[PDB]
Amino acid sequence: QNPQQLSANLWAAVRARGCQFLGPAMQEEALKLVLLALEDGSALSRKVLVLFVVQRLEPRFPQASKTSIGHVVQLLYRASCFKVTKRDEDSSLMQLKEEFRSYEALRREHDAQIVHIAMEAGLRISPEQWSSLLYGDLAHKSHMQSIIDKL
RNA sequence: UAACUUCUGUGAAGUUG
Repeated sequence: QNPQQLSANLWAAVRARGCQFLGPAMQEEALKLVLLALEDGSALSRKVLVLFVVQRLEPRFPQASKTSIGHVVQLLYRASCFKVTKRDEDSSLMQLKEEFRSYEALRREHDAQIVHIAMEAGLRISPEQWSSLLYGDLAHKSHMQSIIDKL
């Protein structure tokens, strides 16, 4: 496959899982807001986490909605980033696992989950293309290479 | 990379196009 087919097939696979990558700038800001809410160990319902993030992104990002931010939260959920507390007959509460309570750690797990989805879908994407896809530059090749090699 | 809505989702369904 050419780069364009790889990209389209990747986002199809991500979306098929109820997840979304919103673009490099917006995704970064969304993840920073998840941290802002959860880095201190607060236990939020999925609904309240999404509200926290959406409200802060809406001024800058017309893409921001409960739907689009929900997709980002789902990506982190699928990546096992949350300690989930079940409550009988009620909404579960979510905390960030202690190991993911910094941007570097959370972002790495996020990126690894998208690479994992690519692998699930049979897509072989170079570190160069990964850097472009997830960061909009070619400066994150070594980072993506590390993720690929640890997967 | 269809948008949105509901939902306790390693995910579902619905509305619109």
